[PDB]
Amino acid sequence: MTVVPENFPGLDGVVAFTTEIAEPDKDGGALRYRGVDIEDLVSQRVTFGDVWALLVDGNFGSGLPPAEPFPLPIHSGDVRVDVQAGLAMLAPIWGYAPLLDIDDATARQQLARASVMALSYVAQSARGIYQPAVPQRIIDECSTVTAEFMTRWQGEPDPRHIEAIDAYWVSAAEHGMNASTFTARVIASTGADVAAALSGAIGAMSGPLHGGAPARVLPMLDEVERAGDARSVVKGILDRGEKLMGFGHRVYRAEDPRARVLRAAAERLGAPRYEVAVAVEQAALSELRERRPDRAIETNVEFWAAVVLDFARVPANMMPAMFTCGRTAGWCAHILEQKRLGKLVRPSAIYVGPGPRSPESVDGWERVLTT
Amino acid sequence: FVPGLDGVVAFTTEIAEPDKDGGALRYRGVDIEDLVSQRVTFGDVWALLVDGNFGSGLPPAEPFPLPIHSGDVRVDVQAGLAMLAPIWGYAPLLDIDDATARQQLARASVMALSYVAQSARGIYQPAVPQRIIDECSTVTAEFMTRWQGEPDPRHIEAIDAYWVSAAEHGMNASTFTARVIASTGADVAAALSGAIGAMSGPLHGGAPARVLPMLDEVERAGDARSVVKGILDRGEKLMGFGHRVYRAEDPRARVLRAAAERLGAPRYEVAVAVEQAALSELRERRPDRAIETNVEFWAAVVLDFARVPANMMPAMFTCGRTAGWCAHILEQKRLGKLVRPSAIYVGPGPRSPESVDGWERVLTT
Repeated sequence: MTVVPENFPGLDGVVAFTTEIAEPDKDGGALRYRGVDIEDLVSQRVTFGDVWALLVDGNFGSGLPPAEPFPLPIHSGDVRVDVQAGLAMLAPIWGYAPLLDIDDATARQQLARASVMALSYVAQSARGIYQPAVPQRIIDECSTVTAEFMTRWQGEPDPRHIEAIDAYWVSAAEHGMNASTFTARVIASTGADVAAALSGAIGAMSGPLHGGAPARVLPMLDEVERAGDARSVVKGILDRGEKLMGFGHRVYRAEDPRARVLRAAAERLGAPRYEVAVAVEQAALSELRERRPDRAIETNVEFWAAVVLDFARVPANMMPAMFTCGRTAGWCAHILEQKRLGKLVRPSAIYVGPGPRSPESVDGWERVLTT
Repeated sequence: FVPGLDGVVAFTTEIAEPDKDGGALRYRGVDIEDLVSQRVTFGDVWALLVDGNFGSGLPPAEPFPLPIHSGDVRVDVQAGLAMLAPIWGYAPLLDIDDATARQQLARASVMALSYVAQSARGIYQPAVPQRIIDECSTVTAEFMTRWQGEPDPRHIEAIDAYWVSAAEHGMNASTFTARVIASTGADVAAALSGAIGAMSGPLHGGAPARVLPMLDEVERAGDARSVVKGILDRGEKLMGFGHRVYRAEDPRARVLRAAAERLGAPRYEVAVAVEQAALSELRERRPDRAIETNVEFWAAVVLDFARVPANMMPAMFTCGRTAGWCAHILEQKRLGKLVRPSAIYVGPGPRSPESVDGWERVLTT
């Protein structure tokens, strides 16, 4: 009794795990997957299926396989809901046992099998029920998992658009301990099947406060494109008391490395929005830093994620699903690490509510009808 | 450093207090013994935990035939609840008010119970007509009528007593998962769906269906004392007994055992004999640690009394736990703080991609 807190809500700063998966070296200004810099993987054109194996296994040589033909069973109108409920439904039909009752090779195989199915579900969900499915023979001639995704969704995709997705998916594959990765590790720590953990991680990812979803910079980029001057549009947005999307406080020590590789991809692949995007980035950084010289302002990677995704004909409402597709690498790597660690994540809570009390001394007891 | 957040305090709740040292469980200060003794139905205990007071219990479920038929009752509700958001227009928690979130939690809760009853009834049987479900006066009787059509009134009191005892039990992994998702601002249907996922884990606690083979051995053997010896002699774990949770007896097992006797469960006497035989064995072979009966033992007897099969008991546990989940989700919204821990890198240092094992088997696009 008389339990009392002392200048203590949440787990901010509390270390819950140690990991060998990746290091978001924010003070050093670099992001590394198993010690491999994110800039060397994107610039040397390593496909997402191979980076998936690198994050999960710790080394190359066992990338993602082609997804088996499984037409999407859920058409809810929300791509997130379609993949969240769909992945949870894989366990009974595929005979997924709990994590406690399977070895590591089976869990790694079940994670790889579910990750490619999530990519297929997102491709089918975005194509919509108002379109006949892409034939399997056309999907089969694709050589990479990223090209398989674009073919299942678009049918005849531009190879430049496939190259753009590989740049984004790799750069968004894993970025430390967030709410969606924490949810995946907590569910997996109970010994549940890997399908339940990925399903719960998608639900946590849909939260607006999770962060990382591509920014709403397309309408602003539409104004500068036809108005001409980027400095006048950005200045007009701030002078009218509006918010600049895609720019704010710093995440890394300086420029975000994921933002540098996405901008480099937009230029290398010849994105029609690139020249306007650079002018908007230069004007936004200059105007925001000039107005508040004592505050750090950097370009969010969501700014260039929106440009790269829109270049690949990705609609704005589908961009959050594109983020979930890439994050399956980090979620799967963290689920396997939690399986080997083998300990339930269970925090505690201090009770500060009412003390012992009879039922009759509670508000609305007269409303209660006893059996 | 020790991983697992063991002992780390994450929140300060006013919902319920599992008094471990005192051996009591209270919902907003009200003992579960009084709620079960005075026959408070589950729909009212839901209101007590979520709102903090009686008055606005759970309403009858709207007609919504289950769209998911996966063969697992847990998967049917985990997927079913997540699909409620687009059809019902569930906005993110960040963009709705408190009274709307409370109604959204109450709406999805009675829908989760409706989904379990339909899933357990199975697709190979015609649905119970709505006019029969409309005859019930409590939510618990509504669940059994939609599931069994003509349920035994004693089985309704058994489920009603079990659901009250399992409604809330502090910061467990399933309740922690619901708060973590809700802290991101996601809709209440996604927080409940994720909580069911962490719920199906075997290392979460509450696996009552696993004790059934032991009770079946005693039925044909005749002497439970020698059967408990046989399980321990072969080296496998004894089901439903072991480590102490509260100071001594679990309050939920105390309530469930009393409910099994008063309602005249046919398998009560064998369960009491198995409980006596199992307690004396583990206390004799390991006399240096405190041994108590786990709640999953008497929870299985009570659930088996109400004709709940083995592959449905986990879904019955999520049904009652919706009260605790919704109460903590609503508390998490008012808190308005994103919960996330940190991790330390202990992996390899900066290296080139060509130095990684298997770079020869990678094709550059």
